[PDB]
Amino acid sequence: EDLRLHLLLNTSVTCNDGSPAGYYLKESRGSRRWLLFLEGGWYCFNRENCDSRYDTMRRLMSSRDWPRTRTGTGILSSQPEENPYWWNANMVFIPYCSSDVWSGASSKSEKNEYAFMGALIIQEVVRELLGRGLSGAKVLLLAGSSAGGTGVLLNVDRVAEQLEKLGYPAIQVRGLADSGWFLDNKQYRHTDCVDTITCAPTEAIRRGIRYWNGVVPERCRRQFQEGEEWNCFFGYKVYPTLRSPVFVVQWLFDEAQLTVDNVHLPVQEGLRLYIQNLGRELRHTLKDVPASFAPACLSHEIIIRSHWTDVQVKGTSLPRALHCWDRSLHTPLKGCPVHLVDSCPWPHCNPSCPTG
Ligand SMILES: *[C@@H]1O[C@H](CO)[C@@H](O)[C@H](O)[C@H]1NC(C)=O
Ligand SMILES: C=CC(=O)N1CCc2ccccc21
Repeated sequence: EDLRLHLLLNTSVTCNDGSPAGYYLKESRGSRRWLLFLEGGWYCFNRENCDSRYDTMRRLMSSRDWPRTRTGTGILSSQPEENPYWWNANMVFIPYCSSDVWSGASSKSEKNEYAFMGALIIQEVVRELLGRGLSGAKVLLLAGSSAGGTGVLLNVDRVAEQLEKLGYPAIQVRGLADSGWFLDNKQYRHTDCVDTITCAPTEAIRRGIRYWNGVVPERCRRQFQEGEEWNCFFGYKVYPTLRSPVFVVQWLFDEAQLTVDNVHLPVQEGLRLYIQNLGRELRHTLKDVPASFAPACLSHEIIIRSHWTDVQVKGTSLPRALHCWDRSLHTPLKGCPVHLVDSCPWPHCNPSCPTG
């Protein structure tokens, strides 16, 4: 139980219900590497569905019941056996308690039952960590899984700008977005947005942005303009606008993508074609992403799983690819690839896929 909880000293930066947000920290004296990981867990976008989430997913809306410690797993593990990549780094786990894909900047108030402060939580965590050793960092890797991976895309450049403005231009800010690269594609079976389950991701995010006072990266906002900021929650649209180096990890047949597409797994021709087209579209969107790891598996999330080391693309594991990425950020490297996208067209055509 190696990461210790710290509730934010600025108690105006809150989870959904107004309880203080916070972070779990395990310091590594002498390491100048800092890993800040954003937890995922869907989102909520109106009073009704946020109230339901508060009943049965309350740890994602409140810190009242958080434990004092958490065990670092996967990329957050301090054991080289489990984490060949960054086992000696300073480790930070930032719980997702804002239900806003890390985009919100609204407090609970007279007019707001809930606070959606995801973007401000990240900024406040960074601020308070500077006094705890982050001021001496050489690399700050902002990582995250699922909604936390999308949160990396939405926030990495803002962290970079924050540190620049605070007078720390020597900290190299980078992003690692795991399972947060979604497509705004056609559902396999269609449903107009009449309730939570029928509301497709583009519509729910459109509503959420207004409900959360959600913010997106500035260059992306300037491209899509007012009322169209939802586009910036989709990796293939926001990524080209980002200045910080971002490594993208994405299963080609992500289970959350399939869920929002209304796919539930003998597969007949229509569904077969749909699934193959999804993998091909995902592969297409990553063709010009130089640092990426995209295995042909039906799964969801990878970086904080204890067996994250098992999967390989073209014989290279994700910890190796991330190490090669580090070396590239010191022309391609002999035997140390950073762009690893499967080309086989069906889930589990890669033998190293998670077994489930
Ligand atoms: C606390 O956080 C809020 C929201 O980000 C900010 O407006 C305020 O300046 C912060 N106060 C302090 C003392 O850091
Ligand atoms: C796993 C759920 C999730 O996090 N989803 C689903 C679709 C989407 C679009 C943008 C950002 C996040 C998400």
